[PDB]
Amino acid sequence: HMFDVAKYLRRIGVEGTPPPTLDTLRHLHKRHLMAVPYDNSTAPDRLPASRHLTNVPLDLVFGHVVTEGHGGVCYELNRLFHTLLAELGYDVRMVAAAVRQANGTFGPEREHTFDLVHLDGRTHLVDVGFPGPSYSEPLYLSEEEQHQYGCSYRVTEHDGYRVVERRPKGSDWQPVYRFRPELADPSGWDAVRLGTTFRSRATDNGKIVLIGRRYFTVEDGVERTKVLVKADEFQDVVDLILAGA
Repeated sequence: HMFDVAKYLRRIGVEGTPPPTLDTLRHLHKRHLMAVPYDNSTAPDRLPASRHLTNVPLDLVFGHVVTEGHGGVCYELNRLFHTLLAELGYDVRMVAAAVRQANGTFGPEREHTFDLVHLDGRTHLVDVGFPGPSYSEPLYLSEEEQHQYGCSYRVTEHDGYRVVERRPKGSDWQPVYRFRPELADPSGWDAVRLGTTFRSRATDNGKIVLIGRRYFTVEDGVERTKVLVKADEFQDVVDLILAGA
């Protein structure tokens, strides 16, 4: 249906129309990640012949994710969330990032679409559309260490990029993705150009992530992983992710 703030807030379990503050932004971000899973399983079905994101109507994505209760990918979840935050009064700017790959390199420059919010003289990173282990509440755009639910984060500067880095318990710092902050754009969503399944969502104190058979959980910063074998256990994990919280 047409984009509707009240319907979206109900979908993510947020009461009323909370005020346009940092406390509200933190709550909206965490609730969105708990309620709306990342899921790329049908993302190809929604791609536009023309590869311009503006050719995918926002109401189509709103209907899939909000009305029908399904998950989506970065340029679906963060596109919707940008619109929600703008309607709630925040100064939101779209940004794109290159994702750290398993081999340690970074992928294509604008592969991962997310947002920044400038509020009360400070900038926060907002990302409700990233499959892997990452921040459940907004990060400050700062190299200073930030701590949430047992994990540490920092946003360092390297070679003209800002790099989001994460450190869980017992492990070293690892980059998540990198972006050029000066390319942020209030209207950037309008300019976006477009086999393994990725599904994930946040929990109260962490995140659960399924990439193919690879099941990752983090709880208060303590990570556990398991390569799932059994079909019933695999389906139970999919169901748990997609059910939201």
